[PDB]
Amino acid sequence: GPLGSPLIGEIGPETYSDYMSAGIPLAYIFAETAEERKELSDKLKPIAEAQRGVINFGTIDAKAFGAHAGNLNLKTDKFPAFAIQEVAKNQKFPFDQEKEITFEAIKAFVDDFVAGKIEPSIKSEPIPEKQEG
Repeated sequence: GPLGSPLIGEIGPETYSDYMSAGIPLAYIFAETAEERKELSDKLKPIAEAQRGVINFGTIDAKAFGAHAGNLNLKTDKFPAFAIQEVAKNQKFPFDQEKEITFEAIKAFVDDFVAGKIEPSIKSEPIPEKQEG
């Protein structure tokens, strides 16, 4: 059957819902780059192999479905945008689009995320005047 999707693969209209139904955080690798896409995802292969049962690693086209990068946070204005969507916390722990996606960079990031060090970079969550109780 079509069950048991490649947890590290490409995110598309079929697969995104599965990663979202997995219950575990989804690492959205938006990439408008078709050339270095291979390299980008190639560093992503081992770093995600390390977390192949805990994070959904999906590479998504940032040119066709790139709008989604900032439906979660990013400005969609720059080079591949690595965005970690929480399927549990609904949070979005995304990486810079203007930094560098390497093996180490992403590894360190996802590591620092899953450990609990990465925090919501923005996300409008207002602090209103509350009362005593």
